[PDB]
Amino acid sequence: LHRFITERVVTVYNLSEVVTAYAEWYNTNINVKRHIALELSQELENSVLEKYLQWSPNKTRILKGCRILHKFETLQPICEPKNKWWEWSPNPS
Amino acid sequence: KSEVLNTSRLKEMVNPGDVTARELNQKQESFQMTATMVAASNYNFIIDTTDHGTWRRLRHYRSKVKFCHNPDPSNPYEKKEDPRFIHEYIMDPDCQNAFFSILVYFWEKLQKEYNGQIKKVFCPTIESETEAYRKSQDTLHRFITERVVVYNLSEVVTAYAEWYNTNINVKRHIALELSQELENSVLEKYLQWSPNKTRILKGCRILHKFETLICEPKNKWWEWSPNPS
Ligand SMILES: Nc1ncnc2c1ncn2[C@@H]1O[C@H](COP(=O)(O)OP(=O)(O)NP(=O)(O)O)[C@@H](O)[C@H]1O
Repeated sequence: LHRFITERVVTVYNLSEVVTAYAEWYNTNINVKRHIALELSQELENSVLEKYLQWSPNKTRILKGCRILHKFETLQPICEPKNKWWEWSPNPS
Repeated sequence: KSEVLNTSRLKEMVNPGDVTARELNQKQESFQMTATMVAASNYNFIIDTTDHGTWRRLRHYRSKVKFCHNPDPSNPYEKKEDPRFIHEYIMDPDCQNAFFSILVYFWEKLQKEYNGQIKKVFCPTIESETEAYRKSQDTLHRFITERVVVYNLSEVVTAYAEWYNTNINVKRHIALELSQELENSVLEKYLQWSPNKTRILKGCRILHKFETLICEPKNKWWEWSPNPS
């Protein structure tokens, strides 16, 4: 999740397209797996998105600062003992 | 992760019903089942039902604490975790005896106060957070409030299916039940009865991207508090 965050993102873009984008990114970058969008919302609130956190008129806590990407668009904004280590060394060891 | 309950294997369990299960090849005596049930998780419980039969034998609550070894102050919902409640404090006989005493005392209190009826006892935090969860987990209302403010009915069910998969998760639905719940939902001011013998709605908008329109004890809460408690 954080790899996708600080790999593809640097309007509010809603959130369904966001979850689908993360799903396809994970399928391509990592493995083909289905993600339940509610979970992705919870970890998105848990991830670094509070600065982008916003609200929608349809009663939807929404995001901001969104950078869309679907192709090659790129960025588009200690020590050692003498001879006895088993001697346990001093208290710091 | 979060899983759905599918409303099977639940009402039967919630109700104390005797059952001649087990002994598939043979036959195990019908045994009466009577056990208090508790379900907790770090994730969400997906529910898929609307019948009064369901949503009536259920109770919901949400915790408001968290224990950690770095107890940052200024947050009342955070305390220094004790890495000792688990590795010990369980095998000690005396603590178990004390807990058993607490349980028997509470059962005696319940029996002498509410005559054994757990439904009659009143908790405002409960039966309010529960109906708050009821306001959720009912995705049809969310779809209606998100996408619609005659288009027939196949379009409606397909729109609900695509919305659900996108908003929640790719899941399969049946058009008939969705329609009947639509006449069971807040659509009757729009829903009508066409002369072509096809129940349809009216004033239907299909949005695509953005189309606009109590008390505290002295020091002993186990004193049962006053009668309202
Ligand atoms: N009232 C309390 N005072 C102090 N420590 C507590 C208290 N209640 C719980 N703890 C500690 O906080 C932790 C409770 O977390 P807990 O819910 O058991 O974790 P979990 O996610 O369920 N799985 P696990 O971390 O293995 O226990 C344990 O380490 C307890 O010892």
